[PDB]
Amino acid sequence: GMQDPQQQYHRCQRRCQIQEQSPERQRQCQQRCERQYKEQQGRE
Repeated sequence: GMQDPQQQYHRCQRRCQIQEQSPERQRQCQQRCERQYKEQQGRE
């Protein structure tokens, strides 16, 4: 249900690499992973 953190990290990047074709998408995925990553684990 909760799923492990390492799965979450791959999720933000997966979308990021697939849509990396467009520059704007890179910004949205980087922002999504940046915020999502912190939510996954604020520490480090």
